[PDB]
Amino acid sequence: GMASVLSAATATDQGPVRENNQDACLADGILYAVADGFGARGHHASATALKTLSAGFAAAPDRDGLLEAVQQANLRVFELLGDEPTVSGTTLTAVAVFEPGQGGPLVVNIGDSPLYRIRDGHMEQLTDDHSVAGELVRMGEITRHEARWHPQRHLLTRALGIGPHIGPDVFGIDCGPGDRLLISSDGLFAAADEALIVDAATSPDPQVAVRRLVEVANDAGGSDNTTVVVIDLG
Ligand SMILES: [Mg+2]
Ligand SMILES: [Mg+2]
Ligand SMILES: [Mg+2]
Ligand SMILES: [Mg+2]
Ligand SMILES: [Mg+2]
Ligand SMILES: [Mn+2]
Repeated sequence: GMASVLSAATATDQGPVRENNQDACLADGILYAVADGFGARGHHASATALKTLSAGFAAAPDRDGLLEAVQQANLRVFELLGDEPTVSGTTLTAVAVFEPGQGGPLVVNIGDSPLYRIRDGHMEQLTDDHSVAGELVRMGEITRHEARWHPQRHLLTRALGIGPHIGPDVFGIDCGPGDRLLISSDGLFAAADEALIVDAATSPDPQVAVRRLVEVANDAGGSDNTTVVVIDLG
């Protein structure tokens, strides 16, 4: 029979507008993550977060170890960037594809880099966004689609590396053999037609999928960095 992860792929794209690629991604064993940095030192924030995350998970690869690794990533970024004259930080969305004996697949997320499940041709967002617009979705006041065009969607309500304390969301991922998971920065949904995003995201070869996802975002104007991690489950 089949492994729980069949294959995975990643892509990151600065796009034609931004002066830096302040996104970062990670694909290492059963650990997958995206971090979208912001601010003058946002690239430092996201890269440092993932380096720390990776090391902490490797030292303790279970649910509690993952959550401690996220705390350590927060602390390390805040120690390095907290004395700057303006605020820089990062989002973080991490997936660990644990076996059932370790509680099954888990997502830990802070900010607005979503996790999606792709099943039977449908793409749905599993995480809530910690942004002004995302909170209105969490309040049942606007839809995810409306949140996409909300004029305050760019304003985060939770972020890593901006203070000594963080409260990420933590939850199991309802998924199984045949599903595809996608972690993305918000650049993917900045502008493009949702149908074309789903077309790209359902490409059979995950290496093709990640390339096509970046291209869809770019073709639509590439106003932000776009980073995607695709994981095919067995
Ligand atoms: Mg960014
Ligand atoms: Mg639909
Ligand atoms: Mg956003
Ligand atoms: Mg953003
Ligand atoms: Mg955006
Ligand atoms: Mn972004």
